[PDB]
Amino acid sequence: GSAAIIPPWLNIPENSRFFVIKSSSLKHVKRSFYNGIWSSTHFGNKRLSEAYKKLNSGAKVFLFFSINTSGRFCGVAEMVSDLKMDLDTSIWEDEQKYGKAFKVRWVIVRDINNRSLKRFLIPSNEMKPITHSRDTQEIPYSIGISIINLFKTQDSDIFSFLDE
Repeated sequence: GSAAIIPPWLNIPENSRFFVIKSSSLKHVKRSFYNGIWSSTHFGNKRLSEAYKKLNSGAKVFLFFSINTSGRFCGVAEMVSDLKMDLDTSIWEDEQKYGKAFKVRWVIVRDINNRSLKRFLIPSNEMKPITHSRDTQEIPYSIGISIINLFKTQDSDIFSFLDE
């Protein structure tokens, strides 16, 4: 039936960090999924890279992928490398808009309806809902964990961008 991906185990330890990713296209999300990379802007990449660098022990960086205007929140990926000089950034339309790529692994692939994400208010984006976040907006650990738990729910209506 469903093509959605929800792993049986996912542990996210203390000092892990959560950011929103806003993509211009469903195209680029899919390509991220099949190639296992992502590129933000030079400035977004700098924010993400500085966070990744300072990780200690088994702390992780997770990315909530969202598509602008549709507001589709379509899955979660872990950042699993820093910025690389030699990954294939040619998969991006208008490549020079974005910087160096870094590796990602898509841990969860399924949609969450905007309706049920409006509840989450983000203290450092003037307390707006998470659906108003711009690209690389940081999300406090505790809120991020609660959003992962919604993503992990084996809902009977579950849909993904792999269904299609």
